[PDB]
Amino acid sequence: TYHVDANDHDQSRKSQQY
Repeated sequence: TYHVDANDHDQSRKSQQY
């Protein structure tokens, strides 16, 4: 399963996908 980390990189670490 591929997650897309576009805005989550420095403020938080929890990848997801709508």
